[PDB]
Amino acid sequence: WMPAYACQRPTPLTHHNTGLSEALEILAEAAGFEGSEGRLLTFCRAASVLKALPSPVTTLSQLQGLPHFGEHSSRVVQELLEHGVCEEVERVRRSERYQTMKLFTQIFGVGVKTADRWYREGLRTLDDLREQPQKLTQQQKAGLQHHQDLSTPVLRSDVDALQQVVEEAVGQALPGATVTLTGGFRRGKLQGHDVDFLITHPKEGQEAGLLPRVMCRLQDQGLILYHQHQAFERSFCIFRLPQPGSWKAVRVDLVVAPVSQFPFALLGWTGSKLFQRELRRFSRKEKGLWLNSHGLFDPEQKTFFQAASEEDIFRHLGLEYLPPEQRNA
DNA sequence: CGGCATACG
DNA sequence: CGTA
DNA sequence: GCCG
Ligand SMILES: Cc1cn([C@H]2C[C@H](O)[C@@H](COP(=O)(O)OP(=O)(O)OP(=O)(O)O)O2)c(=O)[nH]c1=O
Ligand SMILES: [Ca+2]
Ligand SMILES: [Ca+2]
Ligand code: NA
Repeated sequence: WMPAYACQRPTPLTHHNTGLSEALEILAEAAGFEGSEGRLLTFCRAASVLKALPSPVTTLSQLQGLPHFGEHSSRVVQELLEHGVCEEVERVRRSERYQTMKLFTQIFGVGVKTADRWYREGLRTLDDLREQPQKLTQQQKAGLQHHQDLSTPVLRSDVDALQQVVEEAVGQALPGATVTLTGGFRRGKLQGHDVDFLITHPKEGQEAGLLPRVMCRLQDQGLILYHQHQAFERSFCIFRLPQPGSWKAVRVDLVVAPVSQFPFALLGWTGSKLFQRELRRFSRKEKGLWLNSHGLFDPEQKTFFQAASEEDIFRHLGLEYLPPEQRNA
């Protein structure tokens, strides 16, 4: 009925169990703030199972036989179904630890480990961080200065203008190179935390050295508020996006892949994050193959699969094809 | 109980 | 350590 | 936290 890996089932962007999945994802996020990747994964997988169901869960017995629902996740759903709230979830939501770890980890340049250290040092607010700026990396200073803009969602309707400026820079850097929108927007999201572009060229090898040339040109056009190099193949930058009478900062990721690897990079960067983790787990644990954003490796034959398309990759792995809009695990 | 995705900057 |  |  319900397979155990998220890559084995369609997961649409919008579904019939939103409130239940959001509660489980709070517990997932809190598990992550405490360093328990295992508990985070189970809560995320349980949430994702609900996203794949064809109708709302209305009674506890509808969880019977679903994967990733044991005593804990089932108790969470039960309380939500009976009372409209789950005490554990609310306790997490209002905890000082959760709220502060959430605030700090949302800063670009701050991960769970840094946030945790700052929390143990007694820091609680962004103004706390701004008072001692000498303790911040350059990346964190930019994340902190731009935090307000970066906390507002990027709209799908912003994306086309941004893709056009990136295409112009890419075209000058390397005529014939292409720009593909990936990430959540390619899965159909109408808003997202950042924009993801995948760049390649139809002649294998021509893309080598491309990304510094692209970044230089965008920086010369005045469009880059931050990037790490202001050789590489991924750039995590903050872009100047036009707005009425002004502009806002937005996060934009650029990645370059050779065309031979483009299907693997397209698959990886289109996500969702849980979908890719589950796909790589399935590949390795069920098929004996090692998957990443560069390729698919058979460690017995010591050979890489060639792929001309995402469809090829699903077929290699023995999985029914899922379009990007059904990869919202 | 072991395992939990897999990279690059 | 950060990032995807 | 859950699966196998
Ligand atoms: C963060 C992250 C992303 N990815 C891949 C899959 C993600 O869909 C893709 C883009 O990363 P994100 O931009 O972080 O996620 P997103 O585009 O799906 O969500 P949003 O709309 O909020 O911006 O990169 C991983 O494979 N592993 C990770 O840890
Ligand atoms: Ca994104
Ligand atoms: Ca991104
Ligand atoms: Na962060």
